[PDB]
Amino acid sequence: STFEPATDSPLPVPGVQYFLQHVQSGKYVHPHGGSDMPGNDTALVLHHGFDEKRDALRWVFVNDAENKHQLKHYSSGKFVHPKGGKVGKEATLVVHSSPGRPETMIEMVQEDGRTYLRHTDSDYYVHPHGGSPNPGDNTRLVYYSGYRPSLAFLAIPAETLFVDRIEIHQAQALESINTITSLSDEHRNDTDQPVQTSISVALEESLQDSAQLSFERCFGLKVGSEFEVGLPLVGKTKVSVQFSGSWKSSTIKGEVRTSAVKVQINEHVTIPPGKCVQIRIDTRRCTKTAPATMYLRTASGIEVQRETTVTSTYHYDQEVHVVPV
Ligand SMILES: CC(=O)N[C@@H]1[C@@H](O)[C@@H](O)[C@@H](CO)O[C@@H]1O
Ligand SMILES: CC(=O)N[C@@H]1[C@@H](O)[C@@H](O)[C@@H](CO)O[C@@H]1O
Ligand SMILES: CC(=O)N[C@@H]1[C@@H](O)[C@@H](O)[C@@H](CO)O[C@@H]1O
Ligand SMILES: [Cl-]
Repeated sequence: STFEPATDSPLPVPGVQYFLQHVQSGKYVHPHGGSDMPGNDTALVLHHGFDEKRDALRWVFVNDAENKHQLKHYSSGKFVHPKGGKVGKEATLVVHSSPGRPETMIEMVQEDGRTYLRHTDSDYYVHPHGGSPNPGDNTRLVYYSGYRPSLAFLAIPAETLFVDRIEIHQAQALESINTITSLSDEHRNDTDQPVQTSISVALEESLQDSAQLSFERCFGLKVGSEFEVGLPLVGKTKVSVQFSGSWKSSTIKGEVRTSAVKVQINEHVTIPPGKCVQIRIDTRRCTKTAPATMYLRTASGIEVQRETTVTSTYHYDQEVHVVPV
């Protein structure tokens, strides 16, 4: 299915760079005038303009002991304040070189399946001035009571992270074992002497290993085209998995490069006269689900975290028997 920004918008991770997009208009959040160093009391506006290389369009959510629920302009380090210093009806959002306070708190929230910018501990949300679902370029953003779907924002990741590790939460780590039983053709010796007979089985489709990372909305982070992580696909022993997807994916597919079992079976069986045999392959499959924490690093080595669900199918043991028919 196609990425649907209204149902799939991720909640931003604090300390990571984001672009902010007004979903209904597709316009981005800019400082008015587009400077990398906006002046104090410069309004936040919506503008169709977009360039991934423009640091002036990057925003960072902050939530720490010194800055509780605040929003920072990346290129300037200025915070997003209500003009005049307290949230109220039609208070313009501005950048200002001063720390946030309780009466300036701003965060992205999920309400009825969409993400909005909200003044924490209030019913004031971020609206375009005039309330249009399709505001004109340079329309200022304001605080106003209540929300409606046309006010939704999408936080688009604006930097590339490294996936350092994924740690499974074993308290909810569930393994189901299933035997996959595969039979060759019947081979009969219709001669009057014992015959050594070549019997082959192809199991590629049956014994496909896989792993997936799943998210309720979407991964929401950029980590490059592929990344490798060790995952405990059966018991505690880590297996190398290569994942590839996009920040927009709700399921990131992983490849297991090293198979633990055989997918081509070639047996040489002595069949007595008049007798018929088959090769029987029994392959143990571990289907595993576990909540997990992804640990990612910024280029400067700041650690952030993302919850996921790890699902995997792994064929880990195999037996081959000659069975009579
Ligand atoms: C070319 C250029 O930087 N133009 C910018 C535009 O992209 C947008 O940021 C706007 C916000 O008020 O300020 C300027 O017009
Ligand atoms: C000291 C003080 O409260 N200053 C605030 C500043 O932090 C910011 O909120 C600004 C927005 O217009 O309003 C005032 O100047
Ligand atoms: C009825 C209506 O759409 N009213 C809107 C209001 O909800 C809010 O968006 C405001 C922001 O300036 O613009 C208009 O007044
Ligand atoms: Cl609406």
